[PDB]
Amino acid sequence: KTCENLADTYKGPCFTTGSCDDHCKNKEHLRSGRCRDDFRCWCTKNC
Repeated sequence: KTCENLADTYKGPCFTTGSCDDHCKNKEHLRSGRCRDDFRCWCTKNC
């Protein structure tokens, strides 16, 4: 029951999920962040 959208202010590949995770929480103000195989960050959010 969670939604997951692209981190918009995240330009670049995910080299460390921790960084991406941090980004989705701080910058996107969401729940967490998970990196895709395509290296882009999809931020898991609550809905």
